[PDB]
Amino acid sequence: MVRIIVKNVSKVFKKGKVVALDNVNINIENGERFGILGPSGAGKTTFMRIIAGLDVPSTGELYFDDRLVASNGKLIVPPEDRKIGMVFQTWALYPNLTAFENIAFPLTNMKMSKEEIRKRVEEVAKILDIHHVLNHFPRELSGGQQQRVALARALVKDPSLLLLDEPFSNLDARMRDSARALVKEVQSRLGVTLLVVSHDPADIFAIADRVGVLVKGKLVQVGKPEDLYDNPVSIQVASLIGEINELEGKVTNEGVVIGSLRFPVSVSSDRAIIGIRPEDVKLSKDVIKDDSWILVGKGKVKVIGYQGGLFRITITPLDSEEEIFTYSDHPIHSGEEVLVYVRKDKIKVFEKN
Ligand SMILES: Nc1ncnc2c1ncn2[C@@H]1O[C@H](COP(=O)(O)OP(=O)(O)O)[C@@H](O)[C@H]1O
Ligand SMILES: [Mg+2]
Repeated sequence: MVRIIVKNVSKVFKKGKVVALDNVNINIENGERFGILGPSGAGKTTFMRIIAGLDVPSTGELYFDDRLVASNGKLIVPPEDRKIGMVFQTWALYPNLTAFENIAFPLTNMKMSKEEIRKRVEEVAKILDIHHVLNHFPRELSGGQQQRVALARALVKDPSLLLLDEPFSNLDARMRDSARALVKEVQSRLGVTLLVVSHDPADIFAIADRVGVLVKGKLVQVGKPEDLYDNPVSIQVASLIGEINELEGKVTNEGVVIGSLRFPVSVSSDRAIIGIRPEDVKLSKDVIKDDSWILVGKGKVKVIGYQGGLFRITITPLDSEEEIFTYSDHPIHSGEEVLVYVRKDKIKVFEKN
């Protein structure tokens, strides 16, 4: 319901010594599910606080649709005036207030009569399917119900934008699938623009249609999840977005040499970083007569693992310590020599520092 325009936004702390956000540019579309992925300290929370209006850019500007809301250290439209709902990592329900009371809290100063408050609370409660537990205290609620109450609370003032800062922390994994699914359902039910930030790539593929990767204050790449996955701008982005084998090698006329392996790609540097995802590796004791797979050389199985019903096979090239792992339905025992194949169009390559 609202477009978020971030133009050259920077944010400094410690009187300038720390640059938490550096020249961030991004246009989030109205009604879009947008995600930001980045390691601890990347500046995710700082970013979300600026969007919320709890902080302002040191330099640069922020627009909601065509409305300027903050500019170069100045707050133009305060948080209470932005039509935003928030669930932050530190979020907590007031333990001594019922579910009703928690959801109603934000309406305290909204000039609504008792009946208008009740109606609004019950309406959102129904949407989140917790109308029947409105009289419960948070301790009487399941983990799933607690999140539903927090969401209802964030949505009670009918916002155009919902902000989630690493919300799926209190959950495990069965609960994580459900919580993610709930976020998407609610976004569809209301049409809100959605921004979720996390250090967990699972949260991103699960919820966001477009994602920005944040590293040390810099937004290094923006695109659809699959675009970041297949065409990462760096080896660091490549591994942040998913599992990958990282290999260092020498660039030569034949390609990037790594022990007994030779990758048919190149960079304009002395050495290169090779990135190859597990699904893009295939091991075989015989030559594979299949054009979609490319032989890179001989390898040797170093160790095998088992998890999630699959075997994790780790090899090294001959005359190298570099590791390459991949998953398979069948095991190959350690010490065995094998042929290593890769999906050539899937080899990722970067100049080395
Ligand atoms: N109010 C603060 N005072 C000083 N430094 C801060 C403050 N808030 C954030 N920072 C610093 O800015 C950087 C980014 O912080 P943050 O946005 O919280 O990262 P993230 O949420 O991605 O883990 C960190 O180095 C952090 O220490
Ligand atoms: Mg944070």
